[PDB]
Amino acid sequence: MIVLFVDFDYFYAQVEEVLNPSLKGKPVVVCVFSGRFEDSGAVATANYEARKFGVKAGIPIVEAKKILPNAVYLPMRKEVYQQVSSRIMNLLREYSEKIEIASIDEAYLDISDKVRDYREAYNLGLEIKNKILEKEKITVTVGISKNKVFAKIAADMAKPNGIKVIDDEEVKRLIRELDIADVPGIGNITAEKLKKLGINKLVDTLSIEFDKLKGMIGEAKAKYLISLARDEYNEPIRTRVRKSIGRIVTMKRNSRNLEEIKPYLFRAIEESYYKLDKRIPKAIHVVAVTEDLDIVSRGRTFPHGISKETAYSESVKLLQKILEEDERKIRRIGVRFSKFIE
DNA sequence: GACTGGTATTGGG
DNA sequence: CCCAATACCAGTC
Ligand SMILES: [Ca+2]
Ligand SMILES: [Ca+2]
Ligand code: NA
Repeated sequence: MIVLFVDFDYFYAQVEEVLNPSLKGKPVVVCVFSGRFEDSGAVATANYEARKFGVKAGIPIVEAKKILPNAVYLPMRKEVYQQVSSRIMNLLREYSEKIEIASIDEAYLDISDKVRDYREAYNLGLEIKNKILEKEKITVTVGISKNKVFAKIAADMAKPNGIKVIDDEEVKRLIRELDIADVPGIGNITAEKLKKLGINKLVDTLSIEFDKLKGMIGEAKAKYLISLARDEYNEPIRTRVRKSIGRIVTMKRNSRNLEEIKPYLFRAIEESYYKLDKRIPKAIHVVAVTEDLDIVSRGRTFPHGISKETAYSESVKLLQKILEEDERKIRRIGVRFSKFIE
């Protein structure tokens, strides 16, 4: 197999530079303004300038405006970003019908049948970079390998405005030498569990008892990591079928008052039914994020489809149940639907 | 902040 | 009860 992964460079900030040539040269910081007080929220994307002056994704807007107050700070236009994103995906379709969109700024292409080797893979990568820059004035980073995981790591190594091949020999090396924390799907918490079991590199998963690994990180991760380590991972490039669909929103003020919370819950439900489109769910869970950012949820599965009306009615009973059983103020509220009708 | 997927824990016909 | 249903834990972007 030959896989080509495309990752748009510092996407949201870059798109603002397109829509406003002026931002040329300026550090640019796109934020999620949560609306709870002035500058409440976090940084979504920071361009290269902002980064070298110590600004990065996921830090508070205020903590960022300390570290460098000089930068230009903008708000999300998810919809505008989505239009650009969607168009770029359509351009990628031109190069391969076997596409997997992983997020608003990332996609895999299976080009096993569109090229013969990595020399030609690299060349097509350049065509893609040219074509996207030409149509959308957005640079991307392209990673190329024998599977999805190593294609993604290639791009991580080559960011920004890059292109990289990890060949069969570099795969073997990385299996032994790549910090396992840098493998997609492995976060700080898993890395720390892995490290205490003596597992710092992919290859290490081959010298521990499976049951111990599975017992510590669950079966899916253990198998995932082992199949990579044996150089046998080969999941097809295919857009994944969602098992749940939902929405969760931050409230402007923390609360336990149903009549304050409902508007948010009901909007979240309505937008969830727009996303559901034609799928009818049989399960609903109401999810509350408390004022200390703990996550509580209550749910119910029905023996039949749930209409939006039923969702409204049932959501309220589930929110009441949460309010009965946890005394904290609620900060975010939302819902998750699942168990769709075949 | 806003999502979803996986799974240890749990309770009801 | 013990397995489908929970209500968490976790990673990503
Ligand atoms: Ca990305
Ligand atoms: Ca990116
Ligand atoms: Na990681």
